[PDB]
Formats: sequence, structure tokens, C-alpha cells
Amino acid sequence: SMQEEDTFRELRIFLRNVTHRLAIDKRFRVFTKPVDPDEVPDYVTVIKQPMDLSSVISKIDLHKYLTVKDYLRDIDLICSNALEYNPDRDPGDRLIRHRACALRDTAYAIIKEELDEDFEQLCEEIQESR
Ligand SMILES: CO[C@H]1CNC[C@@H](OCC2CCC(F)(F)CC2)[C@@H]1Nc1ncc(-c2cncc(C)c2)c2cc(C)c(=O)[nH]c12
Repeated sequence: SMQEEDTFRELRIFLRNVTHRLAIDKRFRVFTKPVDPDEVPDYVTVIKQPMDLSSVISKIDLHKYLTVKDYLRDIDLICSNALEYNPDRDPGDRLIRHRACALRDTAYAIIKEELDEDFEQLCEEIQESR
């Protein structure tokens, strides 16, 4: 319906705003675009489903997220991929793991403060009716 399309449009606006705020944070530059395969040639082999913030924006625009829960699954994926691909105690690995956890924590904190629970519940109920 018109009510439901308006709901999902608002969801997309909200998700773009959150994602933009993550993307402009200097700490999260490494997560803004897909990896350069010349920098990490084995990434395609090691990481089952790559994810990055530009891909998240594309998915928002393709109407791939019908709830904030679905969106957070991809944010979680960005983080979990980083913990998986960079496991070692070397400072480089520790830096990116810290940034990955910070990205995840920042997204969840923004959502905690700014997402109305009744809006999310409406999204979830529309999604489950399809
Ligand atoms: C197995 O590879 C890792 C070996 N240890 C050092 C790691 O690099 C640490 C950098 C990563 C980039 C930074 F900004 F976060 C600062 C710490 C290695 N891991 C990775 N190395 C390089 C990249 C990368 C990919 N494309 C473009 C650029 C400029 C850099 C990445 C990217 C991702 C997403 C990742 O998880 N690990 C990387």
C-alpha cells in the first residue's frame, strides 16, 4: 500500500543517513569501498561474502533492506569479516579489528538513540506479511 511504501522510503532515508555518518568518519575509511584486490589478492578466497559501506548504500537503494535488523546484519558482516581476515596480534591487524568493532558499536549506538522501536516493529510486521 501507499502507507507501506512511505514506511520503507523512510527506512531507506534513515539507513542512508546512518551509513553516510559512518562513511565520513576517518576511522572507517578502510570499510568505505570494496577491497583493492592488488592490495589483498587472497581476500576473495578467504572472505565468503565481502561487504563494505558503498555496497550497503547500493543495497539500500535497491530496496534490499526492509528492516533495520537486516541492515545491521550487513554492518555485523563488515565487522566479522575484518575479525576473520585480520586475526593476528600485529599492530596493523589490531588497528583494523579495533576499527571494525568501533564501526559496529557506532552503528548500534546511533540506532539505539535514533531508531523508534515502533517504526522498526512496523517494518518487521510489513516484511513478515510478504
Ligand atoms: C592479512 O592482511 C593483513 C596483514 N596484516 C596487516 C593488515 O593491514 C592492516 C591495515 C589495513 C588498512 C587499515 F587502514 F585499516 C590500516 C591497517 C592486512 N589487512 C589488510 N590490508 C590491506 C587492506 C586494504 C585493502 N584495499 C585497499 C587498501 C588501501 C587496504 C585491507 C582491507 C580490509 C577490508 C581488511 O580487512 N584487511 C586489509
